[PDB]
Amino acid sequence: MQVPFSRCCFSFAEQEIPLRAILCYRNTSSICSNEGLIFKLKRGKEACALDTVGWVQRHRKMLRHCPSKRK
Amino acid sequence: MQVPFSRCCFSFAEQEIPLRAILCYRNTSSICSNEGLIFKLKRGKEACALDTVGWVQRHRKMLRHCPSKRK
Repeated sequence: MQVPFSRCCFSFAEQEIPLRAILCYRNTSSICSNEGLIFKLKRGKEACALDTVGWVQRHRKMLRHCPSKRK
Repeated sequence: MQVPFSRCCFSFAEQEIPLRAILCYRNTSSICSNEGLIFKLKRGKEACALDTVGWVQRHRKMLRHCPSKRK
């Protein structure tokens, strides 16, 4: 019965986000990939970041993938 | 510091979803609107549905907007 929505990043973070501010990262859905990465921030906040930009790549290596559930 | 990801529906529910199966709805992000509606189902499941289709409109009227948080 599920037709999940896609997670897309059409606008990206200009300023560097401190690594300590991020919990984990999610990839954008493949249909709208656009080289974006989602960083999950504290208290449920979020930031799209473009994965071709230097700092985003280095931050990605120092984080784990955001967990999901099935309940 | 936030650059939220967009919620987009590029694929939609063909078959009618029972109203009792849905918790609430959310709108797709305006940048990728495409006349889609998101229905939140049980155990965190989800369904994109096209708002020009009859049943989706009638289901929408009998539901409330999905709540969000800020913590």
